[PDB]
Amino acid sequence: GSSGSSGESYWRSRMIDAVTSDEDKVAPVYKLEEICDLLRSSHVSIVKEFSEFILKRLDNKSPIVKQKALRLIKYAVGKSGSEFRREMQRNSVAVRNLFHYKGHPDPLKGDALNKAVRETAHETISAIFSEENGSGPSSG
Repeated sequence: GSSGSSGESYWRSRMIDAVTSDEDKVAPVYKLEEICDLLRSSHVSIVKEFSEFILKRLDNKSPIVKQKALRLIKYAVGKSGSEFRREMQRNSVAVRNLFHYKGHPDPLKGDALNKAVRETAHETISAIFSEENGSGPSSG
């Protein structure tokens, strides 16, 4: 239009970083939903941008950073829109690649940091390839 495809920003990455930061502590929900808010408020050219910042977090070298994305993703997948859900489907392999993540143990937390990744990825795929009212007739 006036504004068009012309609509990138660097700041949107900072929101994903804020909720994926490198500590044994977790982000509150309200910081997650801000990302979900922007993507509804924003065009496809912005979903593209955002989705990569979220996805490339599974490609990041820490237990924590990954698990944090796996709490964020599903929450936004079931809120944002058509564009965003399929952009997660384009890049879902990275999440899937964590179903059996291990890496190395902690002196106190033991396996818990890496295990927290390894389970949460399943729930994430349960949202990436969610179906519109797709349970109900499911049994077991």
